[PDB]
Amino acid sequence: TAYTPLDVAQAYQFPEGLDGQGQCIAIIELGGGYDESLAQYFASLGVPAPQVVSVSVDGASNQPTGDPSGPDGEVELDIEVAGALAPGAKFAVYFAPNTDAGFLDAITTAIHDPTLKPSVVSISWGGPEDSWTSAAIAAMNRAFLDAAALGVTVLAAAGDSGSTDGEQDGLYHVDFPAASPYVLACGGTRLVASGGRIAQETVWNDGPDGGATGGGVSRIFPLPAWQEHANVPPSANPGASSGRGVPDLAGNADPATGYEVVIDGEATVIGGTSAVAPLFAALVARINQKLGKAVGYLNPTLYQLPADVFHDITEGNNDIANRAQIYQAGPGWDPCTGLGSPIGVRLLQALLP
Ligand SMILES: [Ca+2]
Repeated sequence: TAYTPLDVAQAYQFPEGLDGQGQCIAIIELGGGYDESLAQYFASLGVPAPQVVSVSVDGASNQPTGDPSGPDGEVELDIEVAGALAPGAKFAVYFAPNTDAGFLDAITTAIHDPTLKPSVVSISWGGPEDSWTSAAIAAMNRAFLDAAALGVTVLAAAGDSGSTDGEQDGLYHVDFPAASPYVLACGGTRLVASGGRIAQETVWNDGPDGGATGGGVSRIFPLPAWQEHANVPPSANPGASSGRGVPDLAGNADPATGYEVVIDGEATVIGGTSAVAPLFAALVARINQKLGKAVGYLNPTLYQLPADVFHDITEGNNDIANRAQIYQAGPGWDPCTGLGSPIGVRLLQALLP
């Protein structure tokens, strides 16, 4: 199976009549490029190609490498998914070197950008939280904090290597920046839909060889107040305390039921949690447009909303390391899919004045 991004937005009942006009979505990139074949693809979808402007950071810039398996794959997937679904939005793509500094610097640049003022920041890059310097973590978090104060929604993909996050030391790890309490962490599912109805939605897990959604409990960031009613367990690692549970929301990421994109001029099908942050970023822009105001930092509200605002995933696990089924999805918040997939019209309604 394959879907267009529009197929997936209908399953998730995105609000109609809204295309993100008046909103600017920042997308962070740590490599590659795109070619402005993007218009071609949006044409093929029957939607207008939005305005896309690239921004140089720390000397880096829009430079496609030709390899659909390199960063170009991340960049164009990111732009195609949010752009297809928020085509009235303006797209600001910040290119920075793939490092500690560049990543921080691209995020700080976007958030504070006085020309383009994105109201949403989508991120599809990261690494095990335990892999980041102390200083990069703190800096990254204060950047997110600054985003919340400016009414900017920051969304991050939770990872494509299951509960172990590609670390082969035998322990469970969560990815950063999705582990930041100030980020909307986006995990992944396997979606079977049609007629705009969800027939089946389960944890994305294609074992060691095909990826799984990241998800779990942070051993660096404390359980936030607003997560206290979400039955987050302690980290499964020995001795581990209470910590921020990852993720908050989840959506179609299984490449087996993936997104029809064009990458480096080739038609192909792709998944990963990489696509879910751009997906919900478009959701949030349509909502800001309807409301006339940026919703900014959403995690405290989301965990206070009625549960029926979300489609709950309750089956499956994100373990690709062993047979212990860590972690398992369940009724309500769980460490594979968080609150579940958002029901667009219901999320907008809950937030209307
Ligand atoms: Ca659940």
